[PDB]
Amino acid sequence: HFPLTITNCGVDVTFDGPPERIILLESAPVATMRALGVLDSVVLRAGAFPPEYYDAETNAALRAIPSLGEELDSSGHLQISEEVIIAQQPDLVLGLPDGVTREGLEAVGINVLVQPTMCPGGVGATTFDDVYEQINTYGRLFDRQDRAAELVASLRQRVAAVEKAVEKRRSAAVLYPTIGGGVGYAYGNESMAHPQLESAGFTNVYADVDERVFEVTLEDVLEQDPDVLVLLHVDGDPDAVKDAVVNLPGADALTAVRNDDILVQLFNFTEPPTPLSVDGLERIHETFGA
Ligand SMILES: N[C@@H](CCC(=O)O)C(=O)O
Ligand SMILES: [Mn+2]
Repeated sequence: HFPLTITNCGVDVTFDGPPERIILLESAPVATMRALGVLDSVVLRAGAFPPEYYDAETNAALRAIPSLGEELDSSGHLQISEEVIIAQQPDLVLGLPDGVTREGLEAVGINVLVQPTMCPGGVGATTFDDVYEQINTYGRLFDRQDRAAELVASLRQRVAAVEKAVEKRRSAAVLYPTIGGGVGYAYGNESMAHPQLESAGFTNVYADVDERVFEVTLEDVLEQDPDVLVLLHVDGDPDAVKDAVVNLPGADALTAVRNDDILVQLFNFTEPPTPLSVDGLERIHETFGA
């Protein structure tokens, strides 16, 4: 049903038909778009698109989608200007990098969508329903509702299988380390990390933090001393990601470090809510067992 309105971070974003000139400023949408078969709607991309996320054909498609840049900062944030984006005359931009504003894009007729749990301000505790609701939204946006419904059903079944196995409690945290040294950031109950950990049978040590992601010191993580750690990174060498934690002075005081109960995985296997979050759930479950 078009015209379609999507409410996004409080804003009504209206589409008279499916978008045809999309710029991807984040990798999250690709997990759903490749299943719906709508990658031809993407004209440009920016940032990292790890091939580990995708099937071979999708990776070949991405190599043929030109890039507006790949420079990330130490927190994995894309560096790109609003003027560069506007110059391409897109009809839809997915993601808002630092310093790129919804208002600036909307002012010249460009629609903007952000992943709902990355809206500024409170978004409430995240669940696997946030994966499914976003897939159903993409189903409407691209007029692929039947395909979206089949994707949701397949994912729900896989999540149910992990939760059943678990039904037949260790603590955990998910972090985003700083390369060169530092535990960096942790994920609270607005992150996809939170329901991922809980569905895998863990207690999230930051379950009571009503934030998505927040800075932590080693001392902070030590006070929680989670049995297990998951370390995320947008790209680059996972050895350096683990070293950013385990080679810190005093880090051997961590149970997870002593027992080597540490999983390093690429960002979208946890955050934000996408089909890849279900892959991540399975990975955590198979790695640390139940
Ligand atoms: N790119 C990571 C780093 C944390 C941050 O945004 O500061 C995230 O979005 O979760
Ligand atoms: Mn970030």
